[PDB]
Amino acid sequence: MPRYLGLMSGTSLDGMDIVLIEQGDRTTLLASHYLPMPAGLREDILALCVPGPDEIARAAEVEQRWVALAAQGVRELLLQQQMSPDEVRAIGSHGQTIRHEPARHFTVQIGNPALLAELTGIDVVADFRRRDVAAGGQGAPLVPAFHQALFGDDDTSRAVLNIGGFSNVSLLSPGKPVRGFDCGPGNVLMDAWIHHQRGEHFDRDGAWAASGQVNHALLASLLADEFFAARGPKSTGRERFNLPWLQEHLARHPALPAADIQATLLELSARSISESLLDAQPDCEEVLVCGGGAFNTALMKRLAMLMPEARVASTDEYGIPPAWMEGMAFAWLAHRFLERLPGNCPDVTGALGPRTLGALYPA
Amino acid sequence: MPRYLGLMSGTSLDGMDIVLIEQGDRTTLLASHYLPMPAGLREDILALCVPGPDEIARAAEVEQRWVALAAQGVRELLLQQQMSPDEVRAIGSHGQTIRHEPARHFTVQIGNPALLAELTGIDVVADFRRRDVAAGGQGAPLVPAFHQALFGDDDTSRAVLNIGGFSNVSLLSPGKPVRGFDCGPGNVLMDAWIHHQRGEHFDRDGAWAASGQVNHALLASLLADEFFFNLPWLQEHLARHPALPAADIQATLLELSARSISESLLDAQPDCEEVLVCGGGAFNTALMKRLAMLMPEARVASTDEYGIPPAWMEGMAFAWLAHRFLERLPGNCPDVTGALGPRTLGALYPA
Ligand SMILES: [Cl-]
Ligand SMILES: [Cl-]
Repeated sequence: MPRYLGLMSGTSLDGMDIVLIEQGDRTTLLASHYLPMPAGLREDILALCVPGPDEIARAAEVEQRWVALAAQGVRELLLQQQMSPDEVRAIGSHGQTIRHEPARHFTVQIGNPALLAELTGIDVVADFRRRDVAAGGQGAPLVPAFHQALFGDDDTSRAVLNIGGFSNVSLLSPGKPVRGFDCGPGNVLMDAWIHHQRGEHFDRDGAWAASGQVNHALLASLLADEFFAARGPKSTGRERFNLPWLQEHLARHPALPAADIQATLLELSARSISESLLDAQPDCEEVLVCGGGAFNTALMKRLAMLMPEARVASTDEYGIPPAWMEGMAFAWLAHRFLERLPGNCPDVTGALGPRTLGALYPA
Repeated sequence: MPRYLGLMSGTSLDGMDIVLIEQGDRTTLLASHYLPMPAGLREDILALCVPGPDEIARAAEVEQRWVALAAQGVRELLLQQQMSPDEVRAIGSHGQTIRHEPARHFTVQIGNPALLAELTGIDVVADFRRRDVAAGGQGAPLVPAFHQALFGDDDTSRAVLNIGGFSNVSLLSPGKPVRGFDCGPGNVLMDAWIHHQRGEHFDRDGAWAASGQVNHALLASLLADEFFFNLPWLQEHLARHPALPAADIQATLLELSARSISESLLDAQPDCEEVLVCGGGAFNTALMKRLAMLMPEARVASTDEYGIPPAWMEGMAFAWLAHRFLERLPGNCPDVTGALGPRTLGALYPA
């Protein structure tokens, strides 16, 4: 049964996930491996996420460093697992998104797959989003088909919910097509605030949020954002959720304590998920939570509250650690590419139809 | 007998070349197609070849336009030839280079291969240079292996010379492995000068050059470069000596290219019976005169004489490179590129 590596750096950017799966009758996780990303690499990536000078050269240099790190992680994992590269059929590389502009019909992942193949000695499948975009799609999210393969059940209406930077839900309804969409903010505003305020990369354990007090007025002005009304195919904020967007809202209201702002941001995520989810699937029996936000104890409470009809739990309860779900999916996408099975869900992305996603860079 | 399309921007960025080959026991050219490149697109590509603002967004939009054009040409060619896309195994896409810095270990060719796959319904193999550069190579030139496969001969010592911007040669000597290097400027300076002077893209048939007179003081100053190439570099050399007629500089520029070719080529392959010229410089009658004289003991002619039109050489090589990818055969000559060893070049974007 073939083995794959999945390689990603998400939108949180503290490091690189590497997973090893076996794709037999089902997808089995064999091993996991996390590397820290140097702070400099994280900032240089974030410096490419907004328009700037000399981007071609800058991106090429950044991408060399990102690939070097990935290959390093792959080497460490294989050695530690007593495995040779020849035991791995392919790497599925998510790359690093520096610009996602589906409305301008483009998405940009860097991560020089050719150099990744050179360094690793393993075939690499990368560049998964662009075929979806070329076919009129949003290029995202790409995890629903994997989610469906993992948790596709006729006996239960399930929502698979990834809380990364942004929140995306896969709606698995018995006797129906797979639906899904980015619900909006996950950790990203909470990351942005504690970063601006104190220089921390994220709010660990949602602790600083926990200390604060939700501001019902500010929350109402955030949830007032028209974005939430937008339905159907949607990816990574139809209103780019950022700190300039937040600060604009803050000034209008009275001066609030930072901790309260953090508590409000937490409630915003909880609320926007609940309502974007139940609106599309009121029948939801189970919410399977993955991504970093699955660790946020407070956030996980509020989801359970706001969705009383559904059982809300980490994917750990269904035998898949939440930290590794996205990487496992990119390993799976490498499999789908090699088998010429469709990677996208056209009803999720809004593409014209099913497509083979990715490109093969052979070792 | 698989069939492949080869795609690339043409000479002087005035259009796109598309070729259809059959890869049997040898490479056969079935058909050729040329599409003009809009002036906007040409200038927008050139505006990305130097560092500037908002490149990632600008490059995304330019490559959408470039891929739309390529696909338009593919469609035109296939209908005109009464062929289905299902008859073509793959497109080999050269893409469009906007930045080539092997010194900094990168090379950047745009051309959204997935969009091309989407629009043509044909598998695309692209991004040929990056694996060679990943392996410590220069990522160029990639045609030596093709030239060997095409015009390899046991009896004749050949030089296959491509005169694009720069003049790269493939030295085909019986019994020996293929060699290659850049002989200095091809059309790059001659295009740059008439562009600066008159806003023309190129000097057609080297007519303007042929109206002028060579300047020794300049020619010698130019040939004194330790390489033995751009507009500022030329104007620096111009400013030393006194005012000179534009046609004479253009004449001088033409001779610089001829001499650097003649001298470098004969230096590396003294026993050169035949020089097979291809690319845009092949149609520079004036330059082809001088080359014949400055290499008197060799037969100097375009690849037309040996069965393949000089215009389509490069496109045919990229179709060939799609073949090498799918067969998992090496596409580089690591002795020419400086790569660590043989590598399969490119990446497959399936329809
Ligand atoms: Cl995704
Ligand atoms: Cl080349």
